[PDB]
Amino acid sequence: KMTWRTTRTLLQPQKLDFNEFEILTPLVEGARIVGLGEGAHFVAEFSLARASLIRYLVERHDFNAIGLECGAIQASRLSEYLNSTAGAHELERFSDPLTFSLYGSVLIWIKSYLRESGRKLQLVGIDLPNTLNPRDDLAQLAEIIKVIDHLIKPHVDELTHLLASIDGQSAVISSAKWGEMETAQQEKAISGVTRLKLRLASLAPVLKKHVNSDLFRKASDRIESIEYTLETLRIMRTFFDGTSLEGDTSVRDSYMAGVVDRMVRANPDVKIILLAHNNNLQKTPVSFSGELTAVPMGQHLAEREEEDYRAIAFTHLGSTVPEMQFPSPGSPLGFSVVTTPADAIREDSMEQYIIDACGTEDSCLTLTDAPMKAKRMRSQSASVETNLSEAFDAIVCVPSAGKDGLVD
Repeated sequence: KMTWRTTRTLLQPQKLDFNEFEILTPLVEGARIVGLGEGAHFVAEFSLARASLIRYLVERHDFNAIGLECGAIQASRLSEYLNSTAGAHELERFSDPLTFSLYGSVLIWIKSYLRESGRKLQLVGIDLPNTLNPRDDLAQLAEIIKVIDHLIKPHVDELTHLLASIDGQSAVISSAKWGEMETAQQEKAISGVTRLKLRLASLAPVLKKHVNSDLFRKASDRIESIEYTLETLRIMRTFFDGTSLEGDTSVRDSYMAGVVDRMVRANPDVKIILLAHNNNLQKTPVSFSGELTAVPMGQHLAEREEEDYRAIAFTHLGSTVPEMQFPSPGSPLGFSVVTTPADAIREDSMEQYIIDACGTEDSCLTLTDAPMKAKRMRSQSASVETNLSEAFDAIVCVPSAGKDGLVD
């Protein structure tokens, strides 16, 4: 049998009992990276649970950064939203549609939580621009290299003209405008980025020596972002083209793995809460039917020799779940979020053990530290099949998954 604990206050950030969460201190001990999952995007109970566990990890375990599925320039605008107590400091002016929908309630809660608690937290973007629009990365790169390697400002500029066509506000719309370029131009862009990355890597010893050592670090981060953005656009154009080779979806997660890895050693004092989907936080291959859909970011991260990565998945016992529907014409993001039947709970489901251990009407929290018949877990409206004792450290379960209010 397992270690479980009913947590009644879990869905109430304001009125929280931290003793309910003492179950988590064994695995939060000597961890520097902990992922707060979500069985599906856009779920209100999952934002509530995320805020409560954020407040727990912060106030009892000194976590000082939050990782988001947004590019690092998106994240720096969110940190402007956070610290600004100025007039009309609304989130709609420091976020984009998809960021707003994925993270809105959490971000509003966090802004008001740090203004009411004096604590300060470091927002970090661990993802590509979640719009897959490379313009910001390209423009900031051009501004850095004009100082540290002006001789290849032309190429950068031409690159941004070559990619100016990629202005979507979602992954799918920029994907569609990427499939609209003829392939000679796609290849021109990809090869030009690889050439840039190699010149910069090779000149590093002298480019570090101009202005500040950190401008080269930022230029390399921007180039990494762009390279993986273009390769995600390609991989996705082939997903809706039937040329999608098994496993390609691992690429974006690998980027995020790298981004987390490279940052945590660089600032060895950072304890980072990660807000990312269950499939990204997972530590084993993501498989819905036995195929290898992706190596998740967390599998890479579990290979960190320091063994200080923990993954806490979030799931629910509800009958419905918000689900993304493609396409949704006219919708700002090229998809819509519709209430759809969750995947059925079966005898090999984590959720069926949750029913048979905690009940159906109080949120639950358990360790995976025990052999178990549970092979499966809800993800979006489908399910993943995996060893759940090695895919996640913990499992938070809530009775139901309702659409978070502010997504539209």
